Amino acid sequence: TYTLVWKVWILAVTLYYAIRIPLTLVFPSLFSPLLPLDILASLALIADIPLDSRLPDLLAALPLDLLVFALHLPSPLSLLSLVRLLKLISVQRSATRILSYRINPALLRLLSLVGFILLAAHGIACGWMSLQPPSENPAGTRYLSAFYWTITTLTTIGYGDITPSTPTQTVYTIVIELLGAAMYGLVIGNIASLVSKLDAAKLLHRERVERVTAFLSYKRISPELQRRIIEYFDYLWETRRGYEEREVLKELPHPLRLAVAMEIHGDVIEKVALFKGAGEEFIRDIILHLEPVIYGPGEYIIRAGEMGSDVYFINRGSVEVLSADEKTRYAILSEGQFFGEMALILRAPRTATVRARAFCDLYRLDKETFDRILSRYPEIAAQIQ
Amino acid sequence: TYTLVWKVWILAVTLYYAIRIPLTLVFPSLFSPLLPLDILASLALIADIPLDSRLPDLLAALPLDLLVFALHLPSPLSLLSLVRLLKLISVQRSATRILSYRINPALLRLLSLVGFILLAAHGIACGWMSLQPPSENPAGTRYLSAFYWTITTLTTIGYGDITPSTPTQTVYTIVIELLGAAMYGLVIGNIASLVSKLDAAKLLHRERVERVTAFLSYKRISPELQRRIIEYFDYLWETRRGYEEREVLKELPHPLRLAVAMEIHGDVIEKVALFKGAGEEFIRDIILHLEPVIYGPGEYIIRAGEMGSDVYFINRGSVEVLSADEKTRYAILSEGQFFGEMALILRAPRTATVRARAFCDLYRLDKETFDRILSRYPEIAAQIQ
Amino acid sequence: TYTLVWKVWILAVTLYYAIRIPLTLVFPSLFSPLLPLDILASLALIADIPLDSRLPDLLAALPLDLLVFALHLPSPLSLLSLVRLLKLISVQRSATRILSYRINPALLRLLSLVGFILLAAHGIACGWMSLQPPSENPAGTRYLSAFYWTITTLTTIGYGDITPSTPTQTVYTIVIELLGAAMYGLVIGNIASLVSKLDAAKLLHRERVERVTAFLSYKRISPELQRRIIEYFDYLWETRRGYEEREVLKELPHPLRLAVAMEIHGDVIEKVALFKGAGEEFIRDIILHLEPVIYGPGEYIIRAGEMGSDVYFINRGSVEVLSADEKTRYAILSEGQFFGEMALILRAPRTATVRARAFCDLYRLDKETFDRILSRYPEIAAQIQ
Amino acid sequence: TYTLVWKVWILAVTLYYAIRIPLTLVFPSLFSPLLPLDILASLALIADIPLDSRLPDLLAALPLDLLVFALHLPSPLSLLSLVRLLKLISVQRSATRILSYRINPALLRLLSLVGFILLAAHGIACGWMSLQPPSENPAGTRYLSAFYWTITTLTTIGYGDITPSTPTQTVYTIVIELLGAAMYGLVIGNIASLVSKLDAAKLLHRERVERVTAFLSYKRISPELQRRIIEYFDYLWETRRGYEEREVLKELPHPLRLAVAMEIHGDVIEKVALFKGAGEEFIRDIILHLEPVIYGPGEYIIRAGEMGSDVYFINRGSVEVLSADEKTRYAILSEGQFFGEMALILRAPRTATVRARAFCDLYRLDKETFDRILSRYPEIAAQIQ
Repeated sequence: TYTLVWKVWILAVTLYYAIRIPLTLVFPSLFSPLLPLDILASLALIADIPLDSRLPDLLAALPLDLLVFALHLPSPLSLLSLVRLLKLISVQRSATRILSYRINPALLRLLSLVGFILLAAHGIACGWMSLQPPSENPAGTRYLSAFYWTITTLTTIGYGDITPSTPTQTVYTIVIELLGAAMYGLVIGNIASLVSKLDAAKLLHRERVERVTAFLSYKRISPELQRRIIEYFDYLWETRRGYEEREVLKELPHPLRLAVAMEIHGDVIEKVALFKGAGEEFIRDIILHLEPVIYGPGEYIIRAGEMGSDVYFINRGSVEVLSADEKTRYAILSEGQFFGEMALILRAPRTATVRARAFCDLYRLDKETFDRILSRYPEIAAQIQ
Repeated sequence: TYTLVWKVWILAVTLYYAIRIPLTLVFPSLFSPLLPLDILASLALIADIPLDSRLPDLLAALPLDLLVFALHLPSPLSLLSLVRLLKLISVQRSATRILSYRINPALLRLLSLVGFILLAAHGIACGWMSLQPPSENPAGTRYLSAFYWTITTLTTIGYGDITPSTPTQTVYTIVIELLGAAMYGLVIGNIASLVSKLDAAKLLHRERVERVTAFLSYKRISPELQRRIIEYFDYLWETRRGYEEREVLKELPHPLRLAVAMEIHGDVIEKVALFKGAGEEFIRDIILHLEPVIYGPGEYIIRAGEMGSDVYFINRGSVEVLSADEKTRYAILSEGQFFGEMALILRAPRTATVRARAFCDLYRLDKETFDRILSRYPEIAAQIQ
Repeated sequence: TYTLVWKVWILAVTLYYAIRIPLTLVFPSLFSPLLPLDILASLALIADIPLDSRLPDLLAALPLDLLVFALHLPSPLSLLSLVRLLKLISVQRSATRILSYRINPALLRLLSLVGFILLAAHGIACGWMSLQPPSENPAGTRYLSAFYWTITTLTTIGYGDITPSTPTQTVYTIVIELLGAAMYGLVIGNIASLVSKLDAAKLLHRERVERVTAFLSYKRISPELQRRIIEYFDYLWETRRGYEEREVLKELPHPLRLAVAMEIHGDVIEKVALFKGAGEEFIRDIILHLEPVIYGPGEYIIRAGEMGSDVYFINRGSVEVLSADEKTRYAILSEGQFFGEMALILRAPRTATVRARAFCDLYRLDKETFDRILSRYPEIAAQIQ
Repeated sequence: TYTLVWKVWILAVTLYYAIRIPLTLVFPSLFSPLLPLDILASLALIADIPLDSRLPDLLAALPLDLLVFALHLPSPLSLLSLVRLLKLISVQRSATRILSYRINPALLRLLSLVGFILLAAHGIACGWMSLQPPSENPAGTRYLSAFYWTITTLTTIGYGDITPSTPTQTVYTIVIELLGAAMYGLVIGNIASLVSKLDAAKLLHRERVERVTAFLSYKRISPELQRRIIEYFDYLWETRRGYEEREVLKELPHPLRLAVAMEIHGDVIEKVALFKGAGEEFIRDIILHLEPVIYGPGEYIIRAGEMGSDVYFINRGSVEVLSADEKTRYAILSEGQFFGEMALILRAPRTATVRARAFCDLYRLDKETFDRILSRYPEIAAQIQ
């Protein structure tokens, strides 16, 4: 955190140079009661790289001012003292990586781009004020006029209240018209890309659901089941934000996928009265094999007397347990609990009727994987007997 | 439907405030013969949330006007009485969800965005009329001039007939030039996204078919078969709008996929003289196993004397039945009917020649799935004997 | 082809109305020596639909002019005689389908959109000329001025040389500023979509290859093999335009896929001295089982003395045949010919060394499919013995 | 490299014509002390095609000037001497292919498009200067004014300081307004496509990882494992730039995939004390079967006493070797080395505990492939005994 404070100090240093250097090139009446901050900030820029694509620090290192002021270089040649301002590309690419995951990275790119567009419109406005006719005017009313002019130019508005006069003004205006049109086109392109990728789980997710509403409106379905389907999609949004568990953690390797599934279902694979005291690898295998299913409120998951193969573990929702006639209530289950256990070791029919109560988010276990990783574990085969 | 009328009442209330508040900030000669609608609408905004991301109703609740009018707050400080207008973000996000599936959701987003762009251009025009030089002018000719100015600014047109005069006008014009350029760029980006996703089944579908026309034009094929292929693609558009049945209902879970297939093929799985009186689960299994195939008009589906494995159920088109010499016509089948039934229980060759008549949309049944879910059903094994 | 001439006649009729109706609404001095073409074109529009989403022909049918001219309807009410011009939407959707595959359909959409944008800018310019102050001016210099104005407006340029004067001009200018901004945004969105999907096999294909050049540049590979790989990608472009045979004809049904593969490899499955005299279905099965492989110039496909399983059929390139010591040349094969035939019936090792000569595009046959569809064909088992 | 110098000479020749021909059409006072470069450059254009979609060289070949100057052709008919400038399309499509892989091809398309947009804005400006009123003005102040005008037009800015005057100027301005709007829309579309495809491995890769951060932020995971996962994604970026080895070289054919894998893992498949002296084909088979796995720093790959099946070859990272009690350190392995060798020939349990040390990038070998291609190699079965 002392290099985070160092990055903050370096950003303040390069900001100071970005605000000062074009202001003392236009106004050479400055820089004289402000050289000490030039010395301190230059030492900061030359001492940052030991505490950290290479020529920005080297070009920022050399004293490109003080030469203008001791040798009185003319107007088109003094301007190379802005070479220190190439360092801002390096500080940009560093600040775009030092804090790239506390917040969204696209909002980071948009704020860095808006910063660069204002800070280059500043330099272009500074160039315009440099090649202006000399006249008495407050350097504020000449910042407001230069900035007003270069926004009239950058925003493709065009009042025409201030126009080029000399040919070398007309050439400077032509060239900054091309760069202004390029930069403003870049601004429109980056904003349309930043707002194109601004909603991802809710956009694609919505599209998916939508792809199913204009269809279920195509089949002319009754509105009760269609609203129930829509409330299903509302549930899976308002629980996992549209994302599928097995397609988020399919872009991971096997050890990392194992660690993520154990961390996600840690006190879940422990919710059970069944996997406690089991082996560590066994738990991983189980997780590497947990399958989620979702029952809406009131759905029949299991009817007592069916064939039945697989065991069910409740994770999030509730459920109720009914007898074979679905008249006598055995119990009512909730998250963390489990049913279908009398189907794995035995080819018996269902012993209780299982109606959903709310949306469930419940895990199921297939028979082949369970009896494969149960034959080799004796202690859970006794935990289940 | 009394909360749909409540949402309509709340939208009318927030619209009234959105039209009134900036009109009484600019013209303080109003609000005096119109306070009663302020009281009624404020009670509506403070009583809506009990009949329903939280600070909009709280900021809308407090009397931010009446303070301007009793204490005569100055021009840059009275303007905080527009804080009630942050409620419109909440009403926007509520009205974008209460009626999101009667119509397309993208047309909904486009209408909400156009509404927000006009209603913010209204506020910016109101700000311009606020910081204008005071002069005698009808408040209509000052709405037409303020709205004409702020559309000249928002539409990057730029006549230059009305320009800033004071420096604080030039700063206000600069800042609303940046916001106008941002909002107009946002308008172009959202319109290009709304018309990019405006045609989906006909765009992607067309592309797919196209990907096959520039290819079949690449192989230099005769036009008769290529037109027949194109009329095939015309048929599958003009029947199911390009969508594949099994990739629309593959984004559903198993119980929902079962319910949708039973609802789609309900009086289809009943069209048969074969699945009536069958089991409920059996029907589901059958559906969970129905496979669609499409024969164009005149195609040979079955020639009598072939080997033959699988049974065919007609769903939509017609077909004709010919004898083994394809000389003596047995019958002619239509939708709902079926052929190939003398191939599942027996390894006999075809008993009739089956020529298509129109485009068919016909269902077929593989042998392994059929004999697997037929061995365990005795009554359909007698229905088929 | 007499309905193609009818569509051409109808397009000429609706074009004539689209050029005439707004020209006689602005200039009522016309229409009097030109009623006969109105009668003929109206009969054409009312007789087209018998030789062919329904209300365009009905609204085009009724005499909405002649009422303006006999009853002298005022300026805001006469304008409903433009209702005939809604027919152009129907003619657009008909002409966008009658010739949708002689040329690309996207170039068709772009030309129809540019046509609609000019033809609506014509109507808006006509509206501007309608609500102009009456003054003496040639109707050409008033078309050039109205069209110049409405392009200055539609192209977000904004000279400001002609501006609204009356309030009802300012409202008309405001409303056509909103529509002009909407239409010009639509133009930018459709052009960016038309040029986004303009290159498909060469864009995606290039990307695929590229995804392999920045990688093979990542592994720091020697340039000879990388250039050979790139010339491989150049070959598969400059032969089949990037498209994979089995992913173009995987979006087809089985009978259509069989017909396309037989048509593609017709005198290919006949190139052989092996499938001639074979069964018709057998040929289809063979095709339904032909597998393409591509050997670059000089590659070793088979070395004599290897194990060898599968037979190879040359389709496009050349190859050479060497002895087991790769010293004595047996022969040299070309397209249409075949090797590896002494590996299917027998588990013998290679009998000749097969070096590629150019890029090959050669077909191979696996052993299980070949011996499965060879056991049931006796005549080819003798053709191969 | 003498045809690379020939392409450079031809580009210089066609550039000279592209700068000269519209300059001598506007100013006919030129061309007289500059005919020799016309003769030399015309000979270069007519002699290029022997040292190299056909009509550009033929249209460039004929003397379309000298006719203007000997017969004094009038203003709308002399202009066909610009027909030589169609050759630039051929030189464009040639220069877009002669150096398409030293640098990115998209940067090439962007530079060619910017070149074509400036070089056509030059011709349109030349047309404007052609149809101007004749007046005394330096041909520089008339290039700055014509170029300033045609950028005011091309950039949708619109000062309105110079406007059409005659009707044939208004028609020329209208037509170049349509082309300017089309070209500027094309510029915005190509820039948004060039910056849309500008980041591919880092964009898609980032998205993939992101698709896993907003999810692992969804499961509310502890930050230590999530940061470790993120540093995993940082490692696989900062090693292979996001690309998967087996999906880069899956778009290759089998001989090319074999050559690339042997070139990538050449002194890798030789790093081993195991595949040296093995067969050439065997090595290829091994490579055609090498599988990469990645262990983070500190992960347990193998615990001594586990079952164990497969052998591991270290490629990049480090690892350490521990005894069965994980108390006594056997050794510590690094890249190029290998473990798990006492699991292939034997069904013994692990003999040493293998903890990762850094991120590994290590290769593993499954048992079935290894014992399949080991049964048929006797010498490596002795190298491993």
